Amino acid sequence: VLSEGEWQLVLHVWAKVEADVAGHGQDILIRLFKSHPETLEKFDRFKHLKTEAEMKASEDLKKAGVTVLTALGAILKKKGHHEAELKPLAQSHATKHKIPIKYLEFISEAIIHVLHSRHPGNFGADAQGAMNKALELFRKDIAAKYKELGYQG
Ligand code: HEM
Repeated sequence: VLSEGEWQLVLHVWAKVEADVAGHGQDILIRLFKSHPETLEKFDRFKHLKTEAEMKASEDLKKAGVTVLTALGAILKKKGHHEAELKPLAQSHATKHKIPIKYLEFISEAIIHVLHSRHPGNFGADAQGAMNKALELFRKDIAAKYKELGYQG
């Protein structure tokens, strides 16, 4: 369970993301797909993209980035009270997309990498620790829902 002070470090860096969610989403998805190319195979719409240049030019990838960060933003703003937000996400990601918890770990690593690069003003050691705690809480609660839904993850 996070402290309020931990949540405030999460939400202070998220406010900087929100200056340009589309730009942050492009950097995070590109870092994910470069670090773990197997994750790109889950995306029928743009799994054909071969290069970072193609990824940066993809309007569909930019929309995916906005969607992921907006949904995660809504979850973080609940400060752990995210049961309602996680239900539909768990069901789609378990049953339709088939996203293992390992891949949620990979995108968490991508988010931390991009925030550390972009936001040294709001992403010092304490803030990164708070964000890791919030993302570990998210993955713990998703993993519990995957199990309820019948997915090994
Ligand atoms: C912070 C983690 C994540 C959040 C908040 C998130 C949220 C979403 C949302 C809101 C959607 C659209 C509605 C839906 O289908 O449920 C979506 C779609 C999807 N997500 Fe995620 N997601 C996350 C992580 C992942 C990861 C790591 C992958 C794959 C490696 C993944 C694969 C997909 C796919 C394949 C779609 C459908 C995209 C399409 O049809 O073009 N998601 N996700």
